[PDB]
Amino acid sequence: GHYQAEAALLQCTADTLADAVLITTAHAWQHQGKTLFISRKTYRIDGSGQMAITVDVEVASDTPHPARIGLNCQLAQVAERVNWLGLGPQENYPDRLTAACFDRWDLPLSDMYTPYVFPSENGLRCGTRELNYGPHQWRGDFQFNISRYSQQQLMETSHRHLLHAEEGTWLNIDGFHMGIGGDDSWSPSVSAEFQLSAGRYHYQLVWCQK
Amino acid sequence: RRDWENPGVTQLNRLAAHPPFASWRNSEEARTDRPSQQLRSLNGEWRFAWFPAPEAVPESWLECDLPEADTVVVPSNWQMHGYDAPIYTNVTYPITVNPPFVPTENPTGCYSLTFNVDESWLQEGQTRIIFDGVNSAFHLWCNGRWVGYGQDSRLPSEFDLSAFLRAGENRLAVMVLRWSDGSYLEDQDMWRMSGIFRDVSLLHKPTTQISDFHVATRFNDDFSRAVLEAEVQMCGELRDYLRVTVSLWQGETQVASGTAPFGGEIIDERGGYADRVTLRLNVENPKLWSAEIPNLYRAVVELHTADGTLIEAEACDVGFREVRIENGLLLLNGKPLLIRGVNRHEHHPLHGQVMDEQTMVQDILLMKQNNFNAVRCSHYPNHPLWYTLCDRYGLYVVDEANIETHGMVPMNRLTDDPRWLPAMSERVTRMVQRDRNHPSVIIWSLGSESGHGANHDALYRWIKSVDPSRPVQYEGGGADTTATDIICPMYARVDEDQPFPAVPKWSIKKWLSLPGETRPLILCEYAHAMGNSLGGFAKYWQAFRQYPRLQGGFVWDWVDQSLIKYDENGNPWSAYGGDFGDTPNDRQFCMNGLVFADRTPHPALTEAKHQQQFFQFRLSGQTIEVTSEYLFRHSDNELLHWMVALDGKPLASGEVPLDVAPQGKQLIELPELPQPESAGQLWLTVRVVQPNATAWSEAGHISAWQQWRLAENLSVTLPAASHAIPHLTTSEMDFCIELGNKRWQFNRQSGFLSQMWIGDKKQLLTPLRDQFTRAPLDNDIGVSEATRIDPNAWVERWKAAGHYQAEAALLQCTADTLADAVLITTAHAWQHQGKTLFISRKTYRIDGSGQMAITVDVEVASDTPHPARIGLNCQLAQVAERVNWLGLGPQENYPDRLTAACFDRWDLPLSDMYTPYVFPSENGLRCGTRELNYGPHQWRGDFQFNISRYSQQQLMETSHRHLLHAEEGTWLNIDGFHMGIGGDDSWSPSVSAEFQLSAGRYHYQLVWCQK
Ligand SMILES: OC[C@@H]1[C@H](O)[C@H](O)[C@@H](O)c2nnnn21
Ligand SMILES: [Mg+2]
Ligand SMILES: [Mg+2]
Ligand code: NA
Ligand code: NA
Repeated sequence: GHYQAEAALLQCTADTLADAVLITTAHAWQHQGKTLFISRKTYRIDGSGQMAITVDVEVASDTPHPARIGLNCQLAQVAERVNWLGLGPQENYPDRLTAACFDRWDLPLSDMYTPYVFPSENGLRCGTRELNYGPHQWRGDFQFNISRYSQQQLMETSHRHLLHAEEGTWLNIDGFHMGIGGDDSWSPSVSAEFQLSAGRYHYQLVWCQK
Repeated sequence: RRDWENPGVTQLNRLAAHPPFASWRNSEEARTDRPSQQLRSLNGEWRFAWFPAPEAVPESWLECDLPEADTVVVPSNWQMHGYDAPIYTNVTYPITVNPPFVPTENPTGCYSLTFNVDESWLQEGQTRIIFDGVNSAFHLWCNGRWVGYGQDSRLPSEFDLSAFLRAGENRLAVMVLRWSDGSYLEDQDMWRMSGIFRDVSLLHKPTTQISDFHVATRFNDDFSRAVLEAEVQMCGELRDYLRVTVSLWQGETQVASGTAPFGGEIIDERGGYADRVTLRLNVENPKLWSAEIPNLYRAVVELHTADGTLIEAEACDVGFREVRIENGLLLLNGKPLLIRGVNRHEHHPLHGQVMDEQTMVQDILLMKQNNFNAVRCSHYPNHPLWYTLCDRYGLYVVDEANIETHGMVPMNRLTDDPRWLPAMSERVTRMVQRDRNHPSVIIWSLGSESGHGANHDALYRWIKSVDPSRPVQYEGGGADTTATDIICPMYARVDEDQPFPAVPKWSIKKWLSLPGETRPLILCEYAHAMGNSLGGFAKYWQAFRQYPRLQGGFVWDWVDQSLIKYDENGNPWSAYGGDFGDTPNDRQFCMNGLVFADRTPHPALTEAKHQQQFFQFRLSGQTIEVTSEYLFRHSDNELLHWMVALDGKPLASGEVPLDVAPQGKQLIELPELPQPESAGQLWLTVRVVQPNATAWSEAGHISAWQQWRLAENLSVTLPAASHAIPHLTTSEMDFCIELGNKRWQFNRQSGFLSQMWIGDKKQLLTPLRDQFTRAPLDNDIGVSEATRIDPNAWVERWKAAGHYQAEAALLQCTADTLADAVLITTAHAWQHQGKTLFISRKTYRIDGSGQMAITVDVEVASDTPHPARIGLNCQLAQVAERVNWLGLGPQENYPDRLTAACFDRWDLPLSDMYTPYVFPSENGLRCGTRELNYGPHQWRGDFQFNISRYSQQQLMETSHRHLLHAEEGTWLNIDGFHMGIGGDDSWSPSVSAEFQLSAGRYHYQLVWCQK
């Protein structure tokens, strides 16, 4: 029920600090009264205007390990370039990132999308410490992709040529991402060390407008 | 003549070696293995006097006793009585390297004994004396006259005394030299002792006698039919009326018998052996011998006259088993063995190297109960009873020649020298000549750590030629030379290659498939069990299991070679190298055991027991699939015991008998498990139990166990909104958080929780601070010393980068008041010579319910040696009697050594949370702990911890356990992450990459409350 699971709100508080406001949330994702994922966050916005996101996810031991643990959102902005400090320049995933080098990379947006004839998840870059898009900047230690196509659209489209640019830009930021397999394409082939099975996962982001 | 400095003379007038004799004069006695009148022990009180060299022995000592001499027990090592210091040395010879010479100052032991000999023993027949072991060489006198000389301190020297003894009163004089040319061949890694340390006896044989006998068993294709073959040899005057009968009994039934006159078959142009006979008996459906079922038969060899009159009878146990290598596998009775072995030195903490029945029985039961099935005699032939015991209890033995020349440069200097061939050959040939009849001996070994030389090649072939029933192995000169049937490396890693020039240690999985290689691989020494070790043990056993030609190994080693010393109060403490004045020495390197000298198990032993299980399990749906790794036995004394528990609390249990064929499967369906309501993780635990006592275990003995995570219901129900709200008190010095009676002090200048209060009772003695180090284990130290630094060992990389000299520099301390809690945010940087090693960013969150939530986020500089741990520590004032925890236990367990541990609720006395490693190090950690309870305190999270009355600093600074003092209060280390412990070897880094803390950024969270 990973595709069907809906967030239930457990907690949502606000506090005023000396130099910041702190928002504290907690969600459960459930399916048939089974809890799959719990997501405990904090958001810390201070006088500098930086948003310090902290995410703490729990994953039921008996659910099949997730494909990723991350945040997504559709940005209004449509910028021409993408600029990041991390593994690149090409698409790279956890079990396929030896070819990529760590450096400051600047590409056009269309280079962040891989035109696989059969549409799927694509264009992830790993080991990213800084991501720049238009006015936005995310800092931390994550994996991300950024394209004009939602995961939903990719999932529902059987051919690349039938895909259409969505209004705004879809950003996928992941603390963690499952490996991609390949040993074959007819049985589970993602090796154990690239499966998201730790049970509890942590990642922290900082979102500013520089 | 100085025979002890001449390797061409290894004995004078010594009698031919042969298997165990008893010279029974009664068939039944021989059959039932009763004591024999013709075998008298001379063990007991002797007269001994020490000397500094032989030239200092007064010539009167041959003739009559020395008044200065003391009365001491024999056997013994005279080092254990205090006459000189036992020397511990590993590689470097205890003497100057100058072959064949020894030091002029040669500690000489003078043994004498006045004793009776009966009239009937001299009127006719032969009377010999037997010294089962004498270290390292000796001359023998009897009633003043000289008898002979003998070397090789691990095989029995025998001399014919017939013409020396007189009726009634007799006197032996045995001058024993500590050092001889033999000592060049005796460079094993152990204490270097001496004296008459094995049995002494008198054997009376008739003039016409059985002088030797060999037993062999050949089989058909399926082992339903067998021929036993006994060659019997004699000394004395041959006679046309002489006869031999070889009779095979199983228990009390006689299964087969053969009688024949002497006169062998024609062997060449000159005829045959007139003084020999071979008896061939058929045996249908023989009960086959194995470590699984040691079915023994009994062979009686009767020398007697045609008319019926018995002259004498000898006997041995016979196990029907075949040992061969075929298509690259070591088979026993057609089945490919999996060796769960161990090396075992002959060692006792009090008696030195003197062996006894009780200790050997002890060792075997311990080994067997811990799922061992094979032993290697490192590095010498054992006390003779040891083989009788392995024959009967069932252990596969590797019999090793008493040859080791580790100290030489190069290692094969003597073993490649033809002038050393003679000395070496006697050390091999006499081993085979003594031990070839024991079913437990499955493999002969040519010795240890003596490089590779043509002498090895010659002897290897010798064995193959004389005894083709057993494979031959030898490690030296690369572990895969032309002198070994089995690739038997020492400390070869599972995945990692170690490509040393000339003599590389390849990864065992790669080693097998090198171009042209076809033999089986069984490690002669692996998983160095020195102190807190055996990390990475699971990797070997997974590898053994997957690879058919990886057939196991022998762990190093069984028992710590620590000796007993006493302080001023007569209190006993365990001692190692250098503790006797002995120098140069290799300090703690003698204690590599899975057990302490007194046979107390190290935490490492249980890891072995688990990994070496004979039953393998998988879980699919709710089906348990039990797989038997037994080769011959059915699971005829086992029943499976499962239970399902939610965070410690038992929900359901069952009991199903086991009925698996060797190599077979059994499917077991768990009933519908009643799905519980409340949050937490369900855990299934199976364990295999033996309902009945056996020769080796008590009733109810657990032989195997495993766990799986079943369902988990994550926790989704908010904690009920607090009644009260904590109060902050600001101060230029402190932040003080109060709530009810409870108080929390955060020193604003250090940045740590300095003190906690319950009413007016102090909790903390030292404040709660991060810790990124541990007290170096042996595998952390390696071979690094004060005078010889090895910059590559873990302890030294940590030292040089300042991990131990690092001081916390406060970056940030702030307090904030929330709706229902107080929030402290702290930040620290640890530095050294201006290099930031670690950054620690924490938050403490104290709510109305009186629960404190710590959030730790550590950074580690990529270029600093990966830290030994990432955690928190403090000294609690409280000292309680118990420790209660929800996590892996019950015994000590580390990340790369936690497979044997089970998740459950564990209650133990505080004392059991400390492990008395003789050299103290970081110890007692338990992993995957979700809840810890100490007195009033409770910590929750997902962490590792250890808890004791010794600080990390004390354990670090103290050399022996007996010098540790309990400190005020209780020290607690709570690790978010802990480095592995290594142990593939103990002389280079051995912590596998996946167990080093290299992530860079680490996260853990705690909840601290007083329940
Ligand atoms: O416990 C030290 C061990 C032990 O002496 C072994 O017999 C030998 O293979 C060795 N080589 N280097 N260190 N060792
Ligand atoms: Mg000699
Ligand atoms: Mg050695
Ligand atoms: Na194997
Ligand atoms: Na050793």
